[PDB]
Amino acid sequence: EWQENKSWNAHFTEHKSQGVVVLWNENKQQGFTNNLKRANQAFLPASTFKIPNSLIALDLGVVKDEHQVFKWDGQTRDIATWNRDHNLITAMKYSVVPVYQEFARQIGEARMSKMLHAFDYGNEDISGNVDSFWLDGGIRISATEQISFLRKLYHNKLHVSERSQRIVKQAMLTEANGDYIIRAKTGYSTRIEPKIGWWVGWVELDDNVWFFAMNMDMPTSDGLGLRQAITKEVLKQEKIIP
Ligand SMILES: COC(=O)c1cccc(-c2cccc(C(=O)O)c2)c1
Ligand SMILES: [Cl-]
Repeated sequence: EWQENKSWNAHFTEHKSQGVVVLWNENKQQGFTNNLKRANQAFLPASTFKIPNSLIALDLGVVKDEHQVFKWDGQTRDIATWNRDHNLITAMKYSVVPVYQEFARQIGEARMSKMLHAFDYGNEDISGNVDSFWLDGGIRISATEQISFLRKLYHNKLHVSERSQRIVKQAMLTEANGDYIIRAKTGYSTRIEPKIGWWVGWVELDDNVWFFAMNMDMPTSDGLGLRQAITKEVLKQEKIIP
């Protein structure tokens, strides 16, 4: 069911980095990873949490639809793309933390906790501040657990409406061409050691879907582009994308 391919490690070592890629072949129900241990080690989800957060906000009516505008609060922050109005689509695209912090405050501890348990999401533990627990609280999730959660979302099997799941999958759209579609979400965890980057999602092909989840050590922001670059090299090696 699970195969370890330590040859993908070359994609990490060649960039003086360390990390794990996990792939799941939906048709064959088989998984692949370069590091079985790290594939099951639990990290802060950071901005990958915007997937479950969006689902909960939509299903409770905190977010009406993907067009609703969340006005900039007028506080200048150091990420320029955050200093503007956003909707669900652009807030996901630019990982606009302060928009999602307000979502969480309106969701509230009790409903957030129940929903993450219903999703079987990670360790389901929201201990910490309700508006930051996915950045510096007690919640943790592994790469294999990300795959399990994403598979439910793909099949509309999460315990929220089909509409909520369709909207979030639209907002996850990252890349599309004549060969594949990628729906995914990046993450960047810096407040608790070890600092890591995430990329989780899936690749839609004509006749199959490949789910993926990767994390990697991220001592500085200089390496953030390696999250996608390393993942795609693995996909290319396995002949999933040209
Ligand atoms: C080039 O990006 C930076 O330098 C930088 C610095 C500080 C923070 C972030 C950030 C914040 C949240 C999510 C992400 C991300 O990618 O998933 C990235 C980006
Ligand atoms: Cl779409």
